[PDB]
Amino acid sequence: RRVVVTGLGMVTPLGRGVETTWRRLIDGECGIRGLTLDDLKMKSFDEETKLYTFDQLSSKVAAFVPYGSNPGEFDEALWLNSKAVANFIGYAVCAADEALRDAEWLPTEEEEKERTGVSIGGGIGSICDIVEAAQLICEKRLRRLSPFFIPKILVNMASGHVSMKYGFQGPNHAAVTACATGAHSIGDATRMIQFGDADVMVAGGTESSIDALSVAGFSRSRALSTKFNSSPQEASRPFDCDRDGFVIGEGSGVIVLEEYEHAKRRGAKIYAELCGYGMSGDAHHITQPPEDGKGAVLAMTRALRQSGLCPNQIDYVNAHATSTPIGDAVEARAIKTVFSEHATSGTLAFSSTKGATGHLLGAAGAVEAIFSILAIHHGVAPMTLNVKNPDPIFDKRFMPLTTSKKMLVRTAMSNSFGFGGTNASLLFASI
Amino acid sequence: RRVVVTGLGMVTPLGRGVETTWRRLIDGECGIRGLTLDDLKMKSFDEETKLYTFDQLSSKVAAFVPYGSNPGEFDEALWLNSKAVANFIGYAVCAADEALRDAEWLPTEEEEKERTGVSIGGGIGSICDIVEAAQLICEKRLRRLSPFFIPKILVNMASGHVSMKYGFQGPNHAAVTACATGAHSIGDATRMIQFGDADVMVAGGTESSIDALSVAGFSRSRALSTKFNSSPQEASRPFDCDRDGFVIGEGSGVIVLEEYEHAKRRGAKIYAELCGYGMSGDAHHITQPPEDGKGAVLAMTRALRQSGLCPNQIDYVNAHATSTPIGDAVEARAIKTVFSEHATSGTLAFSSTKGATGHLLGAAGAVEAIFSILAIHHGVAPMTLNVKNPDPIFDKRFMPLTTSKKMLVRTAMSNSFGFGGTNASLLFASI
Ligand SMILES: [K+]
Ligand SMILES: [K+]
Repeated sequence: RRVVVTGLGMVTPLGRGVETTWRRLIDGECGIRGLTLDDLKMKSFDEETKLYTFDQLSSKVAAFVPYGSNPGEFDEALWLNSKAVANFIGYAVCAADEALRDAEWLPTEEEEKERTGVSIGGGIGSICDIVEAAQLICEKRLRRLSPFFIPKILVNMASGHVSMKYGFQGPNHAAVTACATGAHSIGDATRMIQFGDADVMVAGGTESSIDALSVAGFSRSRALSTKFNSSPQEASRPFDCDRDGFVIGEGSGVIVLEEYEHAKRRGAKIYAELCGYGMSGDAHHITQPPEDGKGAVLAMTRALRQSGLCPNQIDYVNAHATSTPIGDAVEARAIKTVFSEHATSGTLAFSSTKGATGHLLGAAGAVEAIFSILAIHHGVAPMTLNVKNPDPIFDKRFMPLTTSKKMLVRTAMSNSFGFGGTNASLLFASI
Repeated sequence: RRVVVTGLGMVTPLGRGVETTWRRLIDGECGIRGLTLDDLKMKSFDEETKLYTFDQLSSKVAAFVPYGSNPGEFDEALWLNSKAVANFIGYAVCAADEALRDAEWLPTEEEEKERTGVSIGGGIGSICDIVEAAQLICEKRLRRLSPFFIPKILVNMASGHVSMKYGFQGPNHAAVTACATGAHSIGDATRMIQFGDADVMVAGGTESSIDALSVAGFSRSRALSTKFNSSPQEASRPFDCDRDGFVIGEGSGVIVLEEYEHAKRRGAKIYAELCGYGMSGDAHHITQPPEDGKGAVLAMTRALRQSGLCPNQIDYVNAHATSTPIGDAVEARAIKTVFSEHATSGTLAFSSTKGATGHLLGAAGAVEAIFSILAIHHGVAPMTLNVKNPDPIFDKRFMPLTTSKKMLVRTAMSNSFGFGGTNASLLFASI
């Protein structure tokens, strides 16, 4: 059975909603800004502690979702109106609602509901809530501990809330694979529709981990940018010689997947087909990828094999490149190994959009799958921001896009690599 | 493509190793004991705060993995080595090593290593590590934050560590669905092998969340047992009239899934075939299942449909029953609905093993899948512990096993339900 995409939904640092997010992306906007004390998410702590904590953060930049009741903004009064709903859950529900309405899939009949599943995973969940609760132990004020604490920190709850809201009784699933979470969640959902576990799946990823401990943690791992704290708009620069770590972002990406015949029967407009779901493991290091990028090569190759397409048949690649010294170079190297001539000649189009959205972690793979689907749908490939001095590996021919260019895009591949060497590559095609 | 099990590995409150755990389980033993200050995992806190916290805990019972260098014990020196290894990671690696050696699968060939994947998820991760980091904020000592903090809290690292340990470059995945995590991780691995993503998968679940905040959190949610703090071994009593919540347990379950032909060609030992992976969502409440147990019914019915078997062909059912008033009753009604005459005849054998192991959360689904496989392999169905007064729903005929029954077990079903209404049902059969 074939699987197509009939609905898109998302909330990102470029805005709430696919239309607004895509328009701003293409036009070259950036959602990164400088951190403030409010961004620590430490409302339960005194100012002295906030000030101290802020100063301990090496990375002071991030990509935030715009809150508000205005158009293009995420309304917390609408999506975060429950004690059991953490931010990552609200982002997921917000995005899923847009996607479902886009696909016009809000069934009332039990049979349709029973054949609809959910697979939206979260990468970390809600460290903020855990820190607040932990503070209760340090200060001996456990009486404040809420019964909704456990429910709101479980990374699988984003999927639970979406199914409960729409009555979806099909597979209630969640894949958690660090920075690849969004990809595997969509991939697993696709495997489920293929096998027959469901006819419709609402899948994607969500992440809301911009806070004191999250920033301190990733900084301690030396994975975040710190060189451009005074110039945030220049912090995320995938493939650029001056990159020094990724910029933490937040948001969610959700798509509606469904069996091909099912979509045609009801006359739904189809964005594209999901033809490849390549998975692999680096089996190398907990945080660093192999110099040869074998894992990345495997993921992309497996996705190709599954689609029955040759390397030269791929028009666009949305690179994972998070603006990391080693990471970005390894992927560029893997792209050369996989597409060889097709890439070295300049025929292949590829870019990273994290320069604009930042690294959405658990949601990165979902949002980027949406961008890949949209490139095919609109025949426009997004630019890579801040590539002032291309990495030595690139040249006059093999070079990432630095401007959003019009072009026919019948096939698009999106890569996602997370900590622990977990790799996934999603391949989409027009149908 | 058929999928069989060729390797079993586990670390539980009943002992380290399948041999020990199974033996004690069948002999009607229990791994639950009373909580102490040391179990809070609050090494970085003073006595006064430990006492305060302990005093606030309504539930003072839990099931711990036995540590030691003697047979049947978990040697932390062999598994809890690096500073990047949290308990849930160590348990997973330990269990995986036993599962792989049992299946005699430690390939040196790149092809076989590339065709071997890992899918072991964690349900919560390492709360105690976050609590410790949080304390650094309250005490303004963030310079002591470990550079391995992030790698230690990522619930997907278990599959990452296992993969790099054996060089497995197949799909590096993890399914996180609360109490059903172990079941979905195994089911997703099965789908991957069926589709051709890999020929071998090391799948299961792991959990080690016995600490201050985990216990305080679950207690506040009113999900844990509290009336038997003075009689730990009596605290977990699935299907019993005096049940009052589950008992937090820790451990890991890992099995080796293999494509049928691949297993036969290498002359590998085969325990059974995984014939059904039924998934569903209650789409009801965040923590409570529907009175009619429709979700449970759908999950079991789906695994059945997938296997091509009818209810009367099922010999053993390992219920999820965590010793909860509403939960246990709901699943009991669901079982009766699904198997009707096969249940009311008294021939169908069913039981819950959580009275002995406690609720292993993320690992529950995997450990219990192993018990189901072992029931088929050994021809012995595990008893339900502490059923002094059977729930009113039961009678002379329709009654869970209260003694280990020697019987032919050709087929076995294992149910796993988690918060968010996420349901999974795994069906195994001799081959
Ligand atoms: K990507
Ligand atoms: K079970």
